Amino acid sequence: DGVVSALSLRERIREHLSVGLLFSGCTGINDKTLGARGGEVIMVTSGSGMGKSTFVRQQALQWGTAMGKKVGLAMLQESVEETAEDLIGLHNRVRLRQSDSLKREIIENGKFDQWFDELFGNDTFHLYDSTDRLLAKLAYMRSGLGCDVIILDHISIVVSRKMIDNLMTKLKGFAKSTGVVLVVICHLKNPDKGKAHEEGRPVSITDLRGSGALRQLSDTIIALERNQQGDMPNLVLVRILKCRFTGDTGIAGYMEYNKETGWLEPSSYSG
Amino acid sequence: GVVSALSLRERIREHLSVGLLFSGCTGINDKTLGARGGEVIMVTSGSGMGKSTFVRQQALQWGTAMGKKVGLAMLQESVEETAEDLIGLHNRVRLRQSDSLKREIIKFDQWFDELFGNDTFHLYDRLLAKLAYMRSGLGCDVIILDHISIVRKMIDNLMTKLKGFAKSTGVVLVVICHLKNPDKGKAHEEGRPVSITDLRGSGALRQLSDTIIALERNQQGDMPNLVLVRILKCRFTGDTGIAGYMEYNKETGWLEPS
Amino acid sequence: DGVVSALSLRERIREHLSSVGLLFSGCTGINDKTLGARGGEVIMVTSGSGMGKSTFVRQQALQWGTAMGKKVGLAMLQESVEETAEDLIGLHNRVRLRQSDSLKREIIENGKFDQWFDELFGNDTFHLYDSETDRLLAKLAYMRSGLGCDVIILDHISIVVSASGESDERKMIDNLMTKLKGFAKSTGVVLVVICHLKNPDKGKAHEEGRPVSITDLRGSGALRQLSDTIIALERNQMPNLVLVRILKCRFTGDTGIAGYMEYNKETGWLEPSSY
Amino acid sequence: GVVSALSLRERIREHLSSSVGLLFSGCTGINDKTLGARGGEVIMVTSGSGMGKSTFVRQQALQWGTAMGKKVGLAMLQESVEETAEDLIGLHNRVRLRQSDSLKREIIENGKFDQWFDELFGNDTFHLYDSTDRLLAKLAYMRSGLGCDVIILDHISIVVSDERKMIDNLMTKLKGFAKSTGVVLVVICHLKNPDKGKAHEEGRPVSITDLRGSGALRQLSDTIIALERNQQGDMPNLVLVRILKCRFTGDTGIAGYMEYNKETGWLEPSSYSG
Amino acid sequence: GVVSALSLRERIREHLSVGLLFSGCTGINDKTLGARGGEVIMVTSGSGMGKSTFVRQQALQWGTAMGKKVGLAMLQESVEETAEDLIGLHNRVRLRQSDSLKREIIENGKFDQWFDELFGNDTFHLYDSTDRLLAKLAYMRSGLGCDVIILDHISIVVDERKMIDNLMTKLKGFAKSTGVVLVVICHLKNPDKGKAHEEGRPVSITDLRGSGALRQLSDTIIALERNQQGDMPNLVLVRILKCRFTGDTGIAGYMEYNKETGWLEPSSYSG
Amino acid sequence: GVVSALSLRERIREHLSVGLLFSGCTGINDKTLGARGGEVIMVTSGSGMGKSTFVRQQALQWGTAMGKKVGLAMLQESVEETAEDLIGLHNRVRLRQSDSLKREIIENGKFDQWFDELFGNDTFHLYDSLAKLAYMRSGLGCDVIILDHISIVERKMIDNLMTKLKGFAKSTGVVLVVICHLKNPAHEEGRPVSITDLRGSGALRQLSDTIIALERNQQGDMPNLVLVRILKCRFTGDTGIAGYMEYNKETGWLEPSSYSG
DNA sequence: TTTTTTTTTTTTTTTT
Ligand SMILES: Cc1cn([C@H]2C[C@H](O)[C@@H](COP(=O)(O)OP(=O)(O)OP(=O)(O)O)O2)c(=O)[nH]c1=O
Ligand SMILES: Cc1cn([C@H]2C[C@H](O)[C@@H](COP(=O)(O)OP(=O)(O)OP(=O)(O)O)O2)c(=O)[nH]c1=O
Ligand SMILES: Cc1cn([C@H]2C[C@H](O)[C@@H](COP(=O)(O)OP(=O)(O)OP(=O)(O)O)O2)c(=O)[nH]c1=O
Ligand SMILES: Cc1cn([C@H]2C[C@H](O)[C@@H](COP(=O)(O)OP(=O)(O)OP(=O)(O)O)O2)c(=O)[nH]c1=O
Ligand SMILES: Cc1cn([C@H]2C[C@H](O)[C@@H](COP(=O)(O)OP(=O)(O)OP(=O)(O)O)O2)c(=O)[nH]c1=O
Ligand SMILES: [Mg+2]
Ligand SMILES: [Mg+2]
Ligand SMILES: [Mg+2]
Ligand SMILES: [Mg+2]
Ligand SMILES: [Mg+2]
Repeated sequence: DGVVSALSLRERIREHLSVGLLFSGCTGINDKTLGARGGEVIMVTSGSGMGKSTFVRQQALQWGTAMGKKVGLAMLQESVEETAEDLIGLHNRVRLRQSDSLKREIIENGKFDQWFDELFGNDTFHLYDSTDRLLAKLAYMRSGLGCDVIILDHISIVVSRKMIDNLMTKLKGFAKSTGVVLVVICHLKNPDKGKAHEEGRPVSITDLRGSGALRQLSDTIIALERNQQGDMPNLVLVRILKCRFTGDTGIAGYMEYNKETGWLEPSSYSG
Repeated sequence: GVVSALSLRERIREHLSVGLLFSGCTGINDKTLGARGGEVIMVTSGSGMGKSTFVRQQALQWGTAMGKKVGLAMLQESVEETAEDLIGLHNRVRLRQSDSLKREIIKFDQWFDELFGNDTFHLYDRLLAKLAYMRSGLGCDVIILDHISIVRKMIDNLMTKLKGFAKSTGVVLVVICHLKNPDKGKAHEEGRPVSITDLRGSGALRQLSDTIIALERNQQGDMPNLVLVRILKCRFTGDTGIAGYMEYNKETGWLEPS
Repeated sequence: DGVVSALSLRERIREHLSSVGLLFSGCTGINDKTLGARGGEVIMVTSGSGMGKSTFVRQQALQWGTAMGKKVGLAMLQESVEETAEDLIGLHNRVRLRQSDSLKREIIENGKFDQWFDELFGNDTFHLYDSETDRLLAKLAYMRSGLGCDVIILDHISIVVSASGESDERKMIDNLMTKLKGFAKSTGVVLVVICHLKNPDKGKAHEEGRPVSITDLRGSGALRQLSDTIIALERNQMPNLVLVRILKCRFTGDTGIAGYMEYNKETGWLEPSSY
Repeated sequence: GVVSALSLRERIREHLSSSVGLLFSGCTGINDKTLGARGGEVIMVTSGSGMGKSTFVRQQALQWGTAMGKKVGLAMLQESVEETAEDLIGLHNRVRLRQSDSLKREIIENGKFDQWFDELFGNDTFHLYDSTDRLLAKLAYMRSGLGCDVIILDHISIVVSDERKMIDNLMTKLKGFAKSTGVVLVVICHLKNPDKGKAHEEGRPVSITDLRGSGALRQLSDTIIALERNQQGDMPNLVLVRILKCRFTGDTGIAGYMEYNKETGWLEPSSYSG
Repeated sequence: GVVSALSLRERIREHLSVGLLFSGCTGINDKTLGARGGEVIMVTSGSGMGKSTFVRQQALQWGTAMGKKVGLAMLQESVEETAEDLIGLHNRVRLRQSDSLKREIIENGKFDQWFDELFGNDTFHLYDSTDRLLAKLAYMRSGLGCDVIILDHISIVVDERKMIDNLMTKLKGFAKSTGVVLVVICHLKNPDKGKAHEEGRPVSITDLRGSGALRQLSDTIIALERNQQGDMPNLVLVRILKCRFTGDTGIAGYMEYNKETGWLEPSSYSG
Repeated sequence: GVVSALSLRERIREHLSVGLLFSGCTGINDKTLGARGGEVIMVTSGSGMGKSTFVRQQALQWGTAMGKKVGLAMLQESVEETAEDLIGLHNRVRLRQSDSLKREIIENGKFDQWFDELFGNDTFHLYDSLAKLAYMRSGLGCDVIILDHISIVERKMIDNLMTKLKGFAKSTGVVLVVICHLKNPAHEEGRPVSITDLRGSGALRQLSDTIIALERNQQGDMPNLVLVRILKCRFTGDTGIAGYMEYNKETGWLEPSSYSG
């Protein structure tokens, strides 16, 4: 029997309480959800063309340089060279992959190796090269590397309803046991009336494909909106949908994109 | 049954002129008349409506004012977290969010032993054998089971087993499950009224229970701290519908009516 | 184990950012925003019915098989191999060969047929295809591996999701699309996809100049999530002034109205307009 | 099976001098921007409920059967076999046969019925079907077995009776039966209910997405012809022909006008200008 | 069984060797030419405008005056009510609206004077209350050998769009190649703006509620209109909406309702 | 299942062996003349405009005054509440609205002076609030059955319910009076309700043999003035105004009036 | 053989 009375728990609470990881850009988030904590499963939601991976790659950068924590990326959507070059271009403030005038410049100038060890000289970042296999690799990332942040790029091609229920229960048990700060990306569904999500429609908590337990086992959900064919396609609206630790949800802040650099930077906007 | 008018003279005379009670929005036990022995109680709402917080408040008010043994089954979190939340709820402090106070109080043992000087509560980290042990060797009068979605026919057999166990013992039992995904319109998190159809797994959950309580609030709205409570079923009374209103009282954490 | 650390990955990046392009034709704004087609992308071209979603594709296939020397493969499933190989001859020779009976017999008589056939198909560049979703991908691999095609065009994806009998069609489109994207990322071939648009709810039709949204892709929601460029064509039947909409650019961020084209009922080329 | 385009020197040649259109009747504005009807060319005809589809297609079947020598097979599902046969006889002899018991009793006693019958069905040009995968099997029995040049189907809404997947599979099968076989295939479908305003039978101009059953009917059809008239208005015999889709040429819009004959049943090209 | 045109040399000659005339108004018979074997006739109006009474009158006229066997399937009311209505409306009275007159006809033995004169030559068949309907109608048309089959209030028989569509397809297939006039009664949906169908709204063809299969499979469509709130609640208007044999639609004529004998007579009111 | 006309030799005479009247306003029996077996009477007004005030009054005048075995199936409340509603309505007092009178009537022995005069001869029946309404007719024998508040009792369900209740009325010899409501707009100011102001679907008016609408202008000059309008009558055809009735606030009753309108 | 969850396409039924 593993039943424990309330009296014989005095030390286990006293040792227990002896904020967490903050966000970068849209500074109303950590003002609202008080940042991520060890043992949380986070969902990032938008449509295609909104820049979910662009948002999460900045968080991968800022939690590996300023915080020094062991950050493990899981780019199931793309290759490791593309995300490595995007990290180099984001840290070095100048857009790398989306320009050809500089790709041949910085390789013959000799400062490629200068930019490489400036950000990968530590043992911080760990990439993944493309269910049971993925979870065994995450267990190796947790044991054999000591990762503190794990980012998972795309969950829909992980499924070739119950296969998402089993996956989300297994991921929640993994984050409960190991206590790793986890970010998991999923997409939105197709609405049947009115505008789509990509033209400035506010996203409700229903809009989760595949199954319905994506909102039942995750600890917080961040959504991003932006009128794509609009008067400005740069201003994003960030919306907290759920928070089990604080509870306060809604519209948090507003960011612009800064097309030369690529940094999601906060913008003042009354309404 | 078909009601005739032959043997119904002395019953109607009773119509002109309970057990454990519920705390907060007091038209619960004014309407369904509290908790009774041998019942199976369901509190089902949307994801994030405060099911666990409401049953945590009721587990507080059924263990101190009544003194009865309270056996929890919090298979969603750990035993220290729900204990810190109960200590902060008794001490009127949002504990697990106030980071400076957590190291300021460590009077910590003073607030611990004040509410745990008895052997009242019994937490938990097969499961029916554990519940039978909590019922026989410990004298529990309230048993709460928070998560049952991972614990059709695989849920129906478990519900038959729980209903037979409750009828055989005679203990107050509260079991929590979630709601299904609505198809058209808004969701339950934006003010949609919950019907008895919306229960995941199967349909025996409404046929083998005794009362169902639902909560609805506008989570993406102006007031995310104003629920509406709805009784959906009560085999003893029958009075269903709107019960009351609770605001969360952010500073403290007590669901208080207004 | 494939958990490659970020420090021991320099050389690969050394052979990555030195060794892109392959510009479109007919319009300039398509090459400004999307910056051409790349090895390993999926470019999707959408329209209504009879709106010219194959004419722009063949006008792009002629420029990418002759003016740049790339080997091009055509999985055309609407049209047989006898018509789409006959439209290209008159297009390069700037006429409408299929829509005219006189010019057909004129190039029969004087012997100009062999001259026009050898000027176009004198180089081993265009590899066609004629017409169950399992053998099509094997034929695409047979085109890419041995023959070595750079731009492969999958015309009319709706036939392999409709003639294939499935109870649930959404998972069929999702699984076909993710296996196709996996093939395109594995072999690194430029891939063009043609799909249709569904029935709208009310109002105008897409064949009457309705401004198309990204959510109107017919069949599933897996079409817009695993494509890298979405380009839409919109006219009003001036039944020849078509506008082009970049609905989703993964690589860059410039989306919106790209440009304007004009179709020629004398030659068959999509010239750019000026408005 | 993949092929290389340098082995195609003998087949593109053979296709180049093989392909000959069948000219429409009733309006010459149809033949100018469609150039007729070819092998492997699914032609859709639609109108409102009872607005003149079967009369038009039966006249087209008469003109393609007795004036151009083309063997024609029909699959009429609305009516009986003897009814459409007597309708063809009465329309070829320029009378109104079935709508008059007096002429039907008149021609059966003086023996001119056999004279009207042998001049049509002497050469054995028409073939009929006696009332869905067995349907295409019998159509291939008609085509590959006998050898008619134009196959007409009517009233496809019986054949599909989740309707959308069924009619999508049916439209793909009919397109595959038309293409790469060598037959013209004529298909008739209906319209759905409108949202607001006036009805399709009261003179509303029909759009392309009004084809009831799916939107998979307008993506696999080559030529789409829509007939529309006002049966309650001042001119209830002035049909308007609207070409909605044309894969071969691309010109869409109003072809012209046709005027139906209240006595002989021959809708003929009128000269009304709006 | 692909049959060529040569094999109909003897069949067409047998097919050349008949419209059943409508009663109540001769304006219907001029632009319909009656009804042949395999001729689906849809009869509609608003709610309570006399769809059952007009079809009951035609069931009377086609049975006792022309010798054609009529098989009714009245589902609005039961068997005894429509039998009393047929007897009272052949004897030109209002039978059910007079308690003393129902009681008198058994005291003087004249009940068999009105039963024998009508129901003796087997010229009628009834039906008491979807594939259990057609299986009995086929027995009504095969073994019994009736000539006009009548179906009342089709909404009892019926997502109710595929159901009414397959029903109308089965009824059309049962009518064709059998040789029977299949009278079918349907209804009309709600109006949207202005006045209602019970106040005399000019009905359109697309108001046949349930599907579009009620206006695309019927050979003849007859609609009735009556302003029961205006000046004359005894003057109905008859509108032919579809005729696949002749091709004339519009106002067929006016019929005057008589509030004494239960009959409606041909009226001569002009607009 | 096929019924010829030869086997109706005596069975039409079997139908010759009668309607059931109405009360309160005499304009109802003038143009409807009652209700036999197989008749459905839809009675409606706005949601809370006094449907049950007239329905239970007719059920009272049919049960204790004309001997007909009235059975209600009130599904808003249980057995005891509507039984005490029948008692307090028959004894002309506002029962469930004042604690003083309910306090005063329980002790002075005027309770069991009221049970044997109404509920003693087992006519009134109720439901334990398909397989039950057949036993309510066969074993019990009650005929005039009322079902209320169909919004708890949105197109397929109401059509299937109305079709099964239509089939329950037919071939039984039973009078099933069903109550429904109106769609939202103002209906509380005397707005003329046509037959199109139903809600749910249009399948209600297709099977309802008789349709009765109730109007009242509770916001004008005299709020206690109501009106009854027949909308659909399949037995006669005469539909329209029954007359005027006046309501009373202190006793809870209504009287037929003849105001000049 | 009997249930539950979930995604995308077309046709008719109703409302502030
Ligand atoms: C946030 C943002 C991104 N962008 C551009 C920059 C990048 O080129 C691109 C980033 O979007 P992606 O991150 O590539 O798209 P996604 O991950 O959200 O969607 P999916 O996985 O389904 O394909 O969008 C803008 O133009 N404006 C913006 O505000
Ligand atoms: C009711 C309410 C709760 N909250 C907080 C309290 C909790 O921390 C959180 C929601 O209550 P929880 O009880 O934690 O939600 P849950 O247990 O039902 O979630 P799950 O379905 O995954 O089991 O939000 C508010 O902030 N405002 C409110 O009005
Ligand atoms: C775009 C365009 C096409 N056309 C003509 C030329 C094209 O050959 C003809 C249609 O040919 P397609 O380009 O093949 O038509 P489509 O691809 O849009 O339709 P489907 O999906 O059925 O294949 O339209 C014009 O006349 N003007 C125009 O602007
Ligand atoms: C077009 C037209 C038809 N008519 C009449 C006479 C024709 O025989 C009749 C058309 O009969 P059909 O052509 O057989 O009917 P349809 O194809 O339009 O529709 P459906 O089969 O679905 O019912 O309409 C005219 O009188 N004038 C006209 O201009
Ligand atoms: C025909 C007609 C009937 N009436 C009266 C007497 C009829 O019995 C009554 C109509 O009853 P029904 O004929 O039964 O009404 P209905 O069949 O058109 O519609 P539903 O079955 O949906 O109710 O109205 C008139 O007042 N004027 C008339 O012109
Ligand atoms: Mg992405
Ligand atoms: Mg919980
Ligand atoms: Mg095309
Ligand atoms: Mg026809
Ligand atoms: Mg009727």
